[PDB]
Amino acid sequence: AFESTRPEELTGFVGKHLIYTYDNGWQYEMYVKNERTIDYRIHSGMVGGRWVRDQLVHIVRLSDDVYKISWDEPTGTTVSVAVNLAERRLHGVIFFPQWIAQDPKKTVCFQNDHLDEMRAYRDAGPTYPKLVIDEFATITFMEDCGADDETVIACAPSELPAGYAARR
Amino acid sequence: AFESTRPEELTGFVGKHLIYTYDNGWQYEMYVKNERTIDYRIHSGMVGGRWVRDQLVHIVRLSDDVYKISWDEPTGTTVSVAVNLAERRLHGVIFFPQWIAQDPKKTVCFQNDHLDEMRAYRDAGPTYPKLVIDEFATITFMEDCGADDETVIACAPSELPAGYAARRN
Repeated sequence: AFESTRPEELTGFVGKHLIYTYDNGWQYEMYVKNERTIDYRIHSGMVGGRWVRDQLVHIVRLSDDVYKISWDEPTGTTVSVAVNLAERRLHGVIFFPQWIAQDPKKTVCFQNDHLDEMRAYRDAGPTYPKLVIDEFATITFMEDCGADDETVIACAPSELPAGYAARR
Repeated sequence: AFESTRPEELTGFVGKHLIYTYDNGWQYEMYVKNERTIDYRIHSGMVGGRWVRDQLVHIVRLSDDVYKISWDEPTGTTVSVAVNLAERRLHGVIFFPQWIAQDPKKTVCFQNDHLDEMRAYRDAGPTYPKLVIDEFATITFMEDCGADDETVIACAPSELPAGYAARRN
């Protein structure tokens, strides 16, 4: 299932830590913690406040500058993000189950402490139709944190020093 | 909902007609019929024989050479493909509902005439866990057909001329 994960091709991407704003104004943050894991933190928008550690992902190199990260969430949401490092442009597609569209705050938590809850909501549904969000984003801040730094994304967006998400 | 669709960014991509084989051996064919539509045709693998016309998609430029196409299916499957035109490689992530993993032939049809059926199977489930296929592919044949050519994908894969899907460039 992770056959396509090729660490040797990902050395320019693993370790990246990006803050970005989608064209709809939602502000997101992702840390590429290793070849198969991300942490992420949502700052604003429909699910602002939600954050997630140790999400297993599929990370591939598309070109020298472009990388893709795709994953399935315990809520039922599926995601594929691409990043163009050179252009500092991200694109995401997010397929939300209908239950999230109807009541998105249900997912606004530190997910890792609410896994059973998320699975229950997922299982109760409804699932369909999906709310599909497909948007470009500007990468406003990007840094290289190296792999397996557990401090990059370790608290809620409300617990960060002033101006954190507004940098660059 | 199609705000990300930017025709000026897609002029090198619209009209492309690709035949490709995933690293697991499954052979797929896609036609980028316009800025928001594909037709596709599966030749082999878990759902070989399936074909689809007029699938609404989100097509975006990632670079000069790399484009992305993403979409939701009436089966519950969600898809995102990226094509690297220069390297003649494709990458797909496909998130199949569990019901498809268990009985994939249920989806082998001209889907456009079986929308209610696909949605029924989708609604009955199971949905979870998803069977996630994340795989590279080699693009074996690529040509420019221009937009809105209704003849490119207009029959089942069984009805094509003998070596059609094996042609290369």
